[PDB]
Amino acid sequence: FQAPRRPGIGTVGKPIKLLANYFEVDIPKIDVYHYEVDIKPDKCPRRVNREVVEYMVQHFKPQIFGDRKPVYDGKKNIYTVTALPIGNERVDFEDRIFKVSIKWLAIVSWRMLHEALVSGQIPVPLESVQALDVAMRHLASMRYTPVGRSFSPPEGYYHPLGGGREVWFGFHQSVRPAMWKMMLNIDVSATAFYKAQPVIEFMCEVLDIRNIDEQPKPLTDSQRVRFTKEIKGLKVEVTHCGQMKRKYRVCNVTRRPASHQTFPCTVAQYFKQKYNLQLKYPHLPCLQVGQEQKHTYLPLEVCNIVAGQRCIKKLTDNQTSTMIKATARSAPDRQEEISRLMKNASYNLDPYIQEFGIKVKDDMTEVTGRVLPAPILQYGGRNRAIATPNQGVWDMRGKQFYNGIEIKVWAIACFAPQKQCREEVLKNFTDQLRKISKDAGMPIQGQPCFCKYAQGADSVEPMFRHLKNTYSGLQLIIVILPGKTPVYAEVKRVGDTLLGMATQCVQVKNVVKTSPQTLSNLCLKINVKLGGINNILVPHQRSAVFQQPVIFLGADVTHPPAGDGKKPSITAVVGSMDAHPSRYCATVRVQRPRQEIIEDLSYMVRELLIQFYKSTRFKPTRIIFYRDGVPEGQLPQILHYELLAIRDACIKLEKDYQPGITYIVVQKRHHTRLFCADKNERIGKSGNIPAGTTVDTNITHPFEFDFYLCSHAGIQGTSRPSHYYVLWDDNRFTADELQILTYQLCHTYVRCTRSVSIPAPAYYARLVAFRARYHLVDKDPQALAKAVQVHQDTLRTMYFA
RNA sequence: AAAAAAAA
Repeated sequence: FQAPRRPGIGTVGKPIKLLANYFEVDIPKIDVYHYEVDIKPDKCPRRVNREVVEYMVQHFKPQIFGDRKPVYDGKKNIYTVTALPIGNERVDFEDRIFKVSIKWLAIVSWRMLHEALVSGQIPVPLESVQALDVAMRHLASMRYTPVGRSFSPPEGYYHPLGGGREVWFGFHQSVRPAMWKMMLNIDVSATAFYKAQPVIEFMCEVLDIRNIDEQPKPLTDSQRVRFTKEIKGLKVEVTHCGQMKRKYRVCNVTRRPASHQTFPCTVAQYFKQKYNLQLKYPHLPCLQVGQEQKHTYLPLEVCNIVAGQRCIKKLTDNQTSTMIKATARSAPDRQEEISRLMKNASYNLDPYIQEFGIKVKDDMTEVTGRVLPAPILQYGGRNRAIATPNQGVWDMRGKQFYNGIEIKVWAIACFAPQKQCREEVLKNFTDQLRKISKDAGMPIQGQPCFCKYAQGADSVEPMFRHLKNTYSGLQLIIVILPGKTPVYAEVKRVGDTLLGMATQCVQVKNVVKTSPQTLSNLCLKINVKLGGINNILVPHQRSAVFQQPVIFLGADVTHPPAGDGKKPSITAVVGSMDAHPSRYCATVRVQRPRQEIIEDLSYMVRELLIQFYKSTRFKPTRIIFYRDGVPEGQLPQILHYELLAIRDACIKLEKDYQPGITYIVVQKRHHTRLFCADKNERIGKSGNIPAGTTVDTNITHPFEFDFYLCSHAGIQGTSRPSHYYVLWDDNRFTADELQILTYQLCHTYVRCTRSVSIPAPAYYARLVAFRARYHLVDKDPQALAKAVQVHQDTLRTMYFA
């Protein structure tokens, strides 16, 4: 129903000196008057609203405004430093004619805000916070071009991104609060837009078919679907009508040529009879806009693209790679650019801020974090062979697994053409796999019992059925995939839903180019696919909460992309099954699209508790939850619903059963970066902060429990720390204890020998959600649950890893 | 789809 308060400040670690991109802001403790402005029609854009409001202010001055400069957010609200003498009642004033109206609702004040920030007891007034945020943005909004919360200047785009896409630089601004002061958040950001060239070469570029004169066919008849799905949803800028601005979204496009295009006389004939103009390319198709009764047509040769449109659809791998390469940069360059932008902004010579009386600083804020110690890991075999991570990475050479799994029966399915793998590469592959496995842990034995070529994506089920029927005690199958065929999806579906056998996939390139690191990683995957154990945390160095049985949970919600068909959203929950947290299970299921609530939480938690009891013979006393992917400003309703669902699930299983519950939400999509103050303590070529640095003061909320943590070693660009925010606490933990527990849980990932960003439950929930998304891809609410349900023989293993 | 990080 509420949130806890901070039980002190942690005092374990080694001090560090950092810098954060927060600039202080001062307030004058006055009273500001709140007004409401509404203009019809309601479909007018924000730029036009601002223009008409400014015109009314400037040229209807003596009637209303006397020597006063208001601030307008953009949609409905305006503010003024002094009371407007128009009156307290709803007084309305007055294409080329617009109508406005005035109100007086909710006069706000700032002394209460200052008192709340100086003494952490009462919550911060969102009305005052929004007033300051609106007053701190007016000149930038008026001058620059606003794209969401970005302020990209109109000078300099460059960096073509491939097919009809570009990258625009800018910055992002916010007035997030802090302790004793308000602070301004500045950060460099980049986005993607559409280049504004004529549509003929736009299509030529997107199809890479510039040499089309050699093949003047009316249509390709193979990529027309993708061309239509690309062009659809964009606004045109035809200028043949005299800057008429036919801003009609192109819903439908025909494919017949202008020669065969008939409507009550073709486009060429109508254009001739109207303007006496000849069309150079008649064999091209035509664009259709408006209603069918209107039948307004547009030939492709006299059309353009409007500048200033965002992209929502998916991208391509090479486009993503080149975007990352273009916008990578590094920490010193980022710091220099941030400082240059802040010094160039010159917020102290602005008429509006001068009128209100706000003052802003010039230098970055100083913070003092600390570095937590790293744990140690226990291996098995002939000798213990403990491992000590160094700079977030350790190695496995010379050590054996904790619990090996001998392999006796296995098969191999080839696929791919015989040219790239015929007889020689496979022998070396098998021999090196056997040697590496014998060196490390599981001793693969014998010769493969099956090795055949099965080209064709429709010949998977009969082959797997024959293998299962013929070879008793099958234990593993190896698959080789040529490219990006749907064979991967078909194999996953067949081996998880229908039959229930373990499978492993690998590329041809890594088979014709062997490598010890690749082979070791593949063995790491295979060992836990079969049901073994890789390593466990050393029991001596561990938290004090493990003295009694506990269970760790996690959750995630995945939403459909763009605005395509109403495919269902997917939610998932995972939980541990061992005293040392090394094994997990998943209970994915679907729900109504576009909703940020898990509805079946009670059933999921009841099932997980039943499985935990069946596997451990005990009953959990504490529960730890790690929710991921919560939009800001929608937390209290989510907390209420889930906290009630968890308690109901606990109640229904057994009467008078009530364990403790801890609720934690993680956030990785924000705009806070921490840089290193000294030049003698930069780790790596990119000069990032070391791994395991936490900050808890001077940039965090006054009377709530939260912190920052960076638990991975950056390798490219600049790092991005994660923000944790507890909501409900019932086990009365402590700050250092909880931070150490999270840091230790970051080390349990099983697919690599490196520490990672967010905990293993969060990764596992995301992975099972993505696997379910692959499961749903086939080529009806009743059949969706059956499609997502996985086989009983594989419900118990870690098939997602 | 050997694996982590970096941009939306």
